[PDB]
Amino acid sequence: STGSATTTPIDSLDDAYITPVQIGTPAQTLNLDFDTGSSDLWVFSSETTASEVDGQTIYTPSKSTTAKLLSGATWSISYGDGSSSSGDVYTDTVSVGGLTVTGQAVESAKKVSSSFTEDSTIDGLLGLAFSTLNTVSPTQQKTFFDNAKASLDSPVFTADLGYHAPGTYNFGFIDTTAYTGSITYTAVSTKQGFWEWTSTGYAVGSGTFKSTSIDGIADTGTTLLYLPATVVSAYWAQVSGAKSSSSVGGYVFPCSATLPSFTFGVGSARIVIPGDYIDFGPISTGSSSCFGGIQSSAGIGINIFGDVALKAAFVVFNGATTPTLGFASK
Repeated sequence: STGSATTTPIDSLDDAYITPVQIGTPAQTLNLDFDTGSSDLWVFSSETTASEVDGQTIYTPSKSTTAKLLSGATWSISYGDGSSSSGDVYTDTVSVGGLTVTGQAVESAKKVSSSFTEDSTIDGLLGLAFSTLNTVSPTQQKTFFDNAKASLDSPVFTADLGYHAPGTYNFGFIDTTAYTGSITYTAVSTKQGFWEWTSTGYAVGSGTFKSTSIDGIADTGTTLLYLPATVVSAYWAQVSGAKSSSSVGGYVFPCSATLPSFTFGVGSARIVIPGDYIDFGPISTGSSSCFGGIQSSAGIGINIFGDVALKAAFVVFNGATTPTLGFASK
């Protein structure tokens, strides 16, 4: 089997992407944030505290003839950005782009933190990291991809995120028309439960490539690109007027600037992030200070190849017995 679904930016900055997902019988379609940095599939629901729902579409398990309460199971997740959610668990039929999994754990939110309430466009998350990170207790549950894997034509999914445009998540096949050149594969460590790999270096604009190992994770659920302070300082030093602002929370730059590209290495291959992709717009409405899309990881503990980086590539998440990541230009 295969599946293919369009993913759409939630706003004009590509802050996140939503993909329609069919849950239950008859189908309830919710727009979920596909997240290669976590491993829970959770949804706003008829159980979510009413004051914490503000425009999201909810899953109502009582209206699904295939929903079953997973007795005794609870979940609670805290994400790297300080947001969180928790609740109980149903199993139900979940379909993405024509690919159907029966008995998928659907984690129903009883509580969500403010940033989720404030994002009316995101009805939940669909985790695509390794199932070892799933938070369901006392019996950890499998991700949608893990459940679908055996049925797929090939045990892979691909992320083709658009710049200010829709893109595609495919399951079970590699669309050879969706990228240019060849796909370069690189080793993955699953020891932390993430799609963790090592970039071979970077360049700023037309500058020379610096060969240096940069360990980080491919995280579709993170908006920006978070890299070591040395790398980030070298990037922003090429933008007149750019500075790190403690009050704003990162590097900012004059909105009148033209940003240089940023290149990252994948083995001997190179992925070029155009400068435009690094512009996240005014820090507040009407400001001439703009927020940068490349930021320091120094306070995180891990480097994060978020959407800024991933949207410049066609990315293969290869879930073979020894997982690997593939990157192609497009």
